[PDB]
Amino acid sequence: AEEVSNKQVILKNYVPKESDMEIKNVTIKLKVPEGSNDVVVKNLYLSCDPYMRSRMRESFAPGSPITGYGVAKVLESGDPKFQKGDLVWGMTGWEEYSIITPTLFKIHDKDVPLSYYTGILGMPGMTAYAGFHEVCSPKKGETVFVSAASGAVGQLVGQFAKMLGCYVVGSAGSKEKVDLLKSKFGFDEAFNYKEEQDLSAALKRYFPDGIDIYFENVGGKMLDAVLVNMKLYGRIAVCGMISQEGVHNLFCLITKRIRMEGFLVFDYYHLYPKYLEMVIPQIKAGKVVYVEDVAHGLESAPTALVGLFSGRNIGKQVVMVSRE
Amino acid sequence: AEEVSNKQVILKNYVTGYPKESDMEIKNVTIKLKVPEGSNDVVVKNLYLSCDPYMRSRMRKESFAPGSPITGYGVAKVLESGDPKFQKGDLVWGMTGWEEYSIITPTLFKIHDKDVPLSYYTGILGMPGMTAYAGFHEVCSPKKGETVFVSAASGAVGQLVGQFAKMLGCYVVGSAGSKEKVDLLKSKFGFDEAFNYKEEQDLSAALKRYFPDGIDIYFENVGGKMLDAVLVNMKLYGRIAVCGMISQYNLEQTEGVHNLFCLITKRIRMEGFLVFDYYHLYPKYLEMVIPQIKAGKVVYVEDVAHGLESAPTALVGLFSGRNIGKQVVMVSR
Ligand SMILES: NC(=O)c1ccc[n+]([C@@H]2O[C@H](COP(=O)([O-])OP(=O)(O)OC[C@H]3O[C@@H](n4cnc5c(N)ncnc54)[C@H](OP(=O)(O)O)[C@@H]3O)[C@@H](O)[C@H]2O)c1
Ligand SMILES: NC(=O)c1ccc[n+]([C@@H]2O[C@H](COP(=O)([O-])OP(=O)(O)OC[C@H]3O[C@@H](n4cnc5c(N)ncnc54)[C@H](OP(=O)(O)O)[C@@H]3O)[C@@H](O)[C@H]2O)c1
Repeated sequence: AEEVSNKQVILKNYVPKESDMEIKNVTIKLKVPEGSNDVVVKNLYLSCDPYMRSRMRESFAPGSPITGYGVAKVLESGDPKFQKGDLVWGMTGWEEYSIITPTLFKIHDKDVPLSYYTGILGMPGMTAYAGFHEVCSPKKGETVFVSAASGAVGQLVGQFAKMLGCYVVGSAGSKEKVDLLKSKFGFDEAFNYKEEQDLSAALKRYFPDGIDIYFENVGGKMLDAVLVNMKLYGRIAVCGMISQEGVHNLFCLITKRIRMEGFLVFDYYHLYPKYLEMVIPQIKAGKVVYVEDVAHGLESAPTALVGLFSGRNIGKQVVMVSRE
Repeated sequence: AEEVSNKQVILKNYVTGYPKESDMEIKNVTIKLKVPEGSNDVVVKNLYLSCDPYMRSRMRKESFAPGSPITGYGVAKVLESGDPKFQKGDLVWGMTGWEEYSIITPTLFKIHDKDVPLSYYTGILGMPGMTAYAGFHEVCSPKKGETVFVSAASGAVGQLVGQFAKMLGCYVVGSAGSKEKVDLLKSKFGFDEAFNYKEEQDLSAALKRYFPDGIDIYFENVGGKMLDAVLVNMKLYGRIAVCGMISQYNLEQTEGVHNLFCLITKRIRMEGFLVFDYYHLYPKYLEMVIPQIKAGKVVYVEDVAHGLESAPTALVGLFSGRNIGKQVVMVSR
């Protein structure tokens, strides 16, 4: 068996600063632990996902590696479904090499950048598809509002909506991102939420006849502003509330007969092949695009993870652990 | 044409905060009971009036007009009709005036079954019954064995929701605002458990005590702090049919709801509805429920105030829980 040096990002203590994490260098024997069905992988890309905050205080353990979604190459497998040389995405450790237990998706199309399987072709892409295509029941010509529209999930939701023939507006936190939403992603309109004194008035300006669908990533005052601007039988897919303050306008659910429904992407993984079958031709035809931020090396991962909760990422924040 | 005095309940003023009796007054006018020339109007004699909580919304500046009669659902007898669909002597329910006699422009529903109390067509056989039916059967997607919580559970809508859920084999708990209403929930309506929300130190602890495995379905009539207590107690894929939020109707600023994050962790569907959208189901409802009423399988409690002069008191009393069951005003006999 190969025995190799293995750099790891370790949680130093419960929580978010760089100094709450630590780089540790250990040795690993690259062998499937005896009698298990484990998979030994070399990690290529690691995703920085907002939900990781919840686990830093199902939680992570101080002294142990951070874990998250990544893209990896299989080195050894005790599981029939995976063999040496396979590329996979799934939960893995923040380290060069991980032993992953049976409790993980094989990658088949290598014609797109591999980092995409942390975003558009990974969990965030599946989240956008589940939330918009399944939860929202969208129809051509409907009006759609996306909060956190320039993030990994939101940038896809808006494009999926444009593909269906919807009118799409997005909210973002800077000029650079607002311009991106319109220039790159093809949103009909977008606005900087930080500049608006009255979010309700802002949405009225962009939606003179109201919002059919709100893809909710934010919550709070933004939700209150959406509620008063919804159309009859409007739908709200509750994906995240990254801002998280009391919500005051829920009476609008009755007068407008709104369905507001939360979901978790892992309930929808049985639809992943269907999602891929839709989105991969669209990527290859340049009809759906994706923007990510890629940091080089594990020694960059502490910086990359912290920077996520102030919107220092543009699209999905990724860490490249290794080239291949 | 018959010429008669017509007492009316007038809205005096738009209302802020809680309504009081003095926000309304009784006026007497003379009118003639005649259909205006070439119109398709119906002249009726009002028999029963519903007091419904949504009327509070209409007291703000759709809304009522100060100086004019209050309007709402009632049961009436047709006296003259410019509409071929309605004949003298017909009994109807639908929107009418808070007065002895009204002129209507025909949905007015024609009542065919009078082997049930006519006052039932303000409640169980009228708009509240239909709300309970559509809200629970359609919006909640209920299944046998599920756990169900109903707020304002002894009221016109809630007392029916709990019975409908029991009939389906659900475990059903209700909250209400007095010992008398709690006893009624358990002894008359067949709720499995019920509690007085005013005597609970912590509503989320109270609900945890009644729903140790969580709540599959919340039929929401109250909003406010109750909704926040429910959210933290919902089961996975739980559903909330948002019917009303009466705890908010008299506030000049609503209370903030803080626990919506639970919609994500628990994958909850929270959906508002208006009974107005479900009237195509009213025949099905009436055909199901009337035989159940006549067979004593579904039961009802209404509170009948007597005379138009009692109507302001009956309406205002909804907001302090003075009604026991569906609040009705008997106009005539
Ligand atoms: N339900 C599920 O299964 C599921 C799955 C994956 C993700 N999620 C959730 O979906 C949401 C978006 O995920 P993502 O991966 O697309 O995140 P992302 O790439 O970070 O986009 C999130 C963005 O939200 C904006 N934001 C941050 N703080 C804000 C605030 N206080 N007020 C308004 N906007 C703020 C930022 O962009 P600006 O520059 O525009 O401020 C931030 O970059 C997150 O809440 C995440 O937890 C849910
Ligand atoms: N969506 C629709 O189409 C539709 C149609 C009809 C009715 N509704 C709504 O459904 C709800 C129930 O209507 P209903 O006709 O059955 O009324 P109801 O329950 O017969 O009477 C109203 C009851 O509200 C409770 N209440 C009043 N103030 C409260 C407060 N601050 N906190 C908690 N409870 C309070 C009281 O009972 P306690 O003594 O138990 O406090 C009072 O008896 C109302 O919100 C109504 O607006 C909706």
